[PDB]
Amino acid sequence: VLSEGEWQLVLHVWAKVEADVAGHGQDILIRLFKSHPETLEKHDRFKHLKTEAEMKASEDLKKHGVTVLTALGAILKKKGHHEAELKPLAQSHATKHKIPIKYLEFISEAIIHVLHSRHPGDFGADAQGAMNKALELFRKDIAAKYKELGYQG
Ligand code: HEM
Repeated sequence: VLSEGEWQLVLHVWAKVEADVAGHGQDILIRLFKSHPETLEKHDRFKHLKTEAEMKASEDLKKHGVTVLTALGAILKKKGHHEAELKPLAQSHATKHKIPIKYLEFISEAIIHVLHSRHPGDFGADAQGAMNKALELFRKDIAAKYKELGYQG
């Protein structure tokens, strides 16, 4: 459980993300694919993009980034009351895409990295700790939903 103050820090930095969702999404996906090349293999339409510039020029990848961050933002804004938002995400990611919790850790790292890179003045230690807790809660709850669906990833 996050404190009200922790949620406020999470949502404060998220408002900064929302000033350019597309750009944040590109940086996050690119960081993810570069830091953990195995994750790129899950995306048939992307794993052929060979360089960072190619990734940045891909409208498909940019649109996907906005899809991912929009879903995450919707979850974060519920401040933990996110069953209705999390369930469909668990369903597709457990049963169709097959994304282990370890990969969710990978993208969480990429999110923290990009948020710090772009907003250091609004993403100090306390804000990072709050965001870390929010993403930890997200991963914990989605892991339980994964198991309900029979997926042990
Ligand atoms: C913050 C964590 C994440 C959020 C909020 C998220 C959200 C989404 C959304 C909204 C979609 C489109 C609808 C759907 O299929 O559910 C999607 C599709 C997809 N995702 Fe995620 N995702 C996350 C983490 C990951 C990770 C780490 C990977 C592994 C590289 C991944 C692999 C995929 C794949 C392979 C598709 C299919 C779309 C297509 O076939 O073009 N996701 N995700």
